[PDB]
Amino acid sequence: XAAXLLLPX
Repeated sequence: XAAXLLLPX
């Protein structure tokens, strides 16, 4: 999602 390139995404 809007968490850089780290889960959850």
